[PDB]
Amino acid sequence: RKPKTGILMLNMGGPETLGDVHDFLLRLFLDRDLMTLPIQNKLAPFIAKRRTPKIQEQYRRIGGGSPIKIWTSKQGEGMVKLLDELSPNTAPHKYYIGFRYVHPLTEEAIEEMERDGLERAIAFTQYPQYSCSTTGSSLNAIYRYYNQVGRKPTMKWSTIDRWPTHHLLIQCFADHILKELDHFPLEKRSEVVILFSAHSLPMSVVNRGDPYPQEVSATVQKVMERLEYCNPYRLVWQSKVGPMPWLGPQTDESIKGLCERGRKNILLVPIAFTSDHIDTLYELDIEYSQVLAKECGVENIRRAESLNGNPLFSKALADLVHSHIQSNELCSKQLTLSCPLCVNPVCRETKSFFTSQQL
Amino acid sequence: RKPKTGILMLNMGGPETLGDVHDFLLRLFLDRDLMTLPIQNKLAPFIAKRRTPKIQEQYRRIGGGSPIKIWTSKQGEGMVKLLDELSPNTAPHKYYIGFRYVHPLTEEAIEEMERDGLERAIAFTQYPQYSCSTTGSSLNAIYRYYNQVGRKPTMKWSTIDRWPTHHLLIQCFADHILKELDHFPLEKRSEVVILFSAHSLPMSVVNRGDPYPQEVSATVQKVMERLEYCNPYRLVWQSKVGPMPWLGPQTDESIKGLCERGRKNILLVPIAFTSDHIDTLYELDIEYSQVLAKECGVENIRRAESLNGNPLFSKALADLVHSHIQSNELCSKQLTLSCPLCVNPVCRETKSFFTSQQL
Ligand SMILES: C=CC1=C(C)c2cc3[nH]c(cc4nc(cc5[nH]c(cc1n2)c(C)c5C=C)C(C)=C4CCC(=O)O)c(CCC(=O)O)c3C
Ligand SMILES: C[C@H](CCC(=O)O)[C@H]1CC[C@H]2[C@@H]3[C@H](O)C[C@@H]4C[C@H](O)CC[C@]4(C)[C@H]3C[C@H](O)[C@]12C
Ligand SMILES: C[C@H](CCC(=O)O)[C@H]1CC[C@H]2[C@@H]3[C@H](O)C[C@@H]4C[C@H](O)CC[C@]4(C)[C@H]3C[C@H](O)[C@]12C
Ligand SMILES: C[C@H](CCC(=O)O)[C@H]1CC[C@H]2[C@@H]3[C@H](O)C[C@@H]4C[C@H](O)CC[C@]4(C)[C@H]3C[C@H](O)[C@]12C
Ligand code: FES
Ligand code: FES
Repeated sequence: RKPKTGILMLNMGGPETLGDVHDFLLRLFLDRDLMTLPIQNKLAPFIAKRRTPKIQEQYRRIGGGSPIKIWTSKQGEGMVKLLDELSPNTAPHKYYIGFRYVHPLTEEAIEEMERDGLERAIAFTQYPQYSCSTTGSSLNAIYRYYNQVGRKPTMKWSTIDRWPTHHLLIQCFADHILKELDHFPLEKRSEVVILFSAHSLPMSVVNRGDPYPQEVSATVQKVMERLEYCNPYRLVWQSKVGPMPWLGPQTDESIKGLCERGRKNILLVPIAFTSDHIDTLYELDIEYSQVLAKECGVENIRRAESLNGNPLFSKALADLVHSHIQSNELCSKQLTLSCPLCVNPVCRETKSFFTSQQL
Repeated sequence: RKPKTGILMLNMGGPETLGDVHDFLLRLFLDRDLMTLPIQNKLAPFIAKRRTPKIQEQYRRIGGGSPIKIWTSKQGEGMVKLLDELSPNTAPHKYYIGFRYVHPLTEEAIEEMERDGLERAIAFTQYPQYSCSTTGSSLNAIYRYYNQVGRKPTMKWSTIDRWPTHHLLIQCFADHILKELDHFPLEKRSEVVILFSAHSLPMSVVNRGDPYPQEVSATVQKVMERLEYCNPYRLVWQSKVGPMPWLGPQTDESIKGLCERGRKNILLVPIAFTSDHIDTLYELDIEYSQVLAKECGVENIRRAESLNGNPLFSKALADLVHSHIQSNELCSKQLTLSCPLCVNPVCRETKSFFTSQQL
């Protein structure tokens, strides 16, 4: 039976093989929204050519590529299974992957959705916490696709642009934290200090009103409440690159710091993303828990499992979508407010594309 | 009946009159908890004599000095009435005011509590969101005192060192917001944008590990939940001074930004303090809502009323203590963890002072 309701799962994406590395850097650097380069159409391809080795090396050290497609899919399948059962008048459901910077590209997936002749399309970001650099960008990609192509959308669109405190999302996190706690030696369970590590931002983006830091902060608190404050915590930020100021403290600096001060049992909890990817498999597990931790005198260091294939995250996804359909919401109230200091003419356009949709 | 339990309400303070402005600044600049100035004992007396006229002129602009004590007092009487009826086991309850930089000073308050022969002393911060510049500084004073004085405490000690999301505190902010939304023209209510405005911290404090941003953000979220996201929002930060980098967006920049983008209806909600003080009556109500937004084209800017005399906030305060007392805790789990990049030797000592009280 032909697909009625499409769910576009948005994520930035990662290179699947080492061969996909160059074209991933290229799209990243060609993007005027993300970075502003002099002679951008000449520099981007050369900067990418030069950075490819450094980055292949990173995927090399985790086994040759990203797994976000495998997990994103596995999540998709469970979601659809559930929804067709939760919501028959909107069945059958299909999921589509819209990676921002690798195949299948956002623009490629939208192309398929229209082709399948769906009635309703739901843009569903896989970042629980909104940032203009992530979700903002995927949403812009959609507006741009229909502007680019110069035709109207043949489906009734909407978005779940954020959901940083979803009750089941909160649960999956708590369960993974708890069960990982049970893996620390009993004589240190109480001593365990928790570091919620989220992808950092450049200060210039923060200072502009990006809604991310407040939302990631919102999530941490909700999880800690469910844990009944069983251990102390901190929210720290990973992934700074280059000399400019970014939001702190730095996940690494914070690891070293605590070690120097005798807090040698650190559990790392990846709160800003739902699946494994480079930020956990290389940055946290290798460059931090392996080396760093070795040269700082660490005792135990562990990393709560990413949600990945946990069936409860499946439920979370179906629940969100289901409720979103039950509410007739077109986008969060939050999306209707662009960052107070936003330059970038397109943000308004996108916000209008979503609030203006038919029905 | 002599007092049994003593409730030390901690807060930074503000000059009660134009004449108190000098000593207030002199005491801020002498704090090794906040300012590392060369030859500090000589610099601060100068840097005060110098800044004093600027600061006086501000208080003038708001009637003549700080309302902090008037509100702290009242809030305190209400809390005690209720406590005596909620927890009669703790016998008569007395409230003491410990301001950090004006009389009655924490030091003075501790003397008075001592020579009252209380059985129990509670260090209650009047800052729901913990920062090492606010609550920490108050707590360091409690320790520093009993250490300098050579004696040891003659009464059981403990702290409610934080409470960013206490449900009655949430009810109060939401209640004032709703009330303030009824003062906008009907036709503009849904178009009202909310800015929660918290006193900012310098980036170096944020980057060092400070709890504040994550907690403030927690509060914002709970408050917006209760309001069921009726209007869009951002969390923004006020009161930057000097040339160094601070956590933004600056609140002023945000007002002016929203305004330039045609979001010309704004409701300021001070979310990190529980009374009027200089930051609201001058900064927000006068430099921002009067001078600034007038020359920017603003249609309506209001400010949610500070918690002040709200009887329900009194209940909140009593509610926090009754629970603190019944649960027997000495402090939060969060206090038992210092900033990962903390460089201040007293933070260890102060934590110990609380984690290790008898009973
Ligand atoms: C390290 C982090 C912080 C530093 C270094 C800090 C420094 C200051 N705080 C001041 C005043 C103040 N700070 C105040 C509440 C806070 N202050 C806070 C965080 C900081 N405040 C937080 C968090 C607050 C509560 C939310 C208030 C209410 C005043 C009143 C100052 C005045 O003019 O009376 C002044 C006056 C300086 C001047 O010359 O104008 C300085 C320098
Ligand atoms: C670090 C990297 C150069 C890689 C290398 O020399 O190995 C450069 C090239 C493009 C840069 C990015 C772009 O300048 C855009 C961003 C602008 C912000 O103010 C800094 C971070 C920001 C996200 C940059 C981070 C980093 O410096 C990048 C990624
Ligand atoms: C891959 C490259 C690092 C190159 C280097 O270390 O030399 C980095 C530098 C800035 C990065 C970007 C910034 O972190 C901003 C975005 C943050 C998201 O978590 C991923 C996509 C996101 C768009 C990043 C893509 C990619 O990881 C970039 C472009
Ligand atoms: C600008 C003013 C001095 C002006 C004068 O001498 O007349 C100075 C005096 C003490 C300063 C503070 C001290 O330098 C200590 C802090 C150091 C941080 O890097 C910035 C905030 C910080 C809290 C400063 C803010 C601001 O620059 C202050 C308030
Ligand atoms: S940059 Fe955030 S809305 Fe445009
Ligand atoms: S500065 Fe935060 S604990 Fe010392």
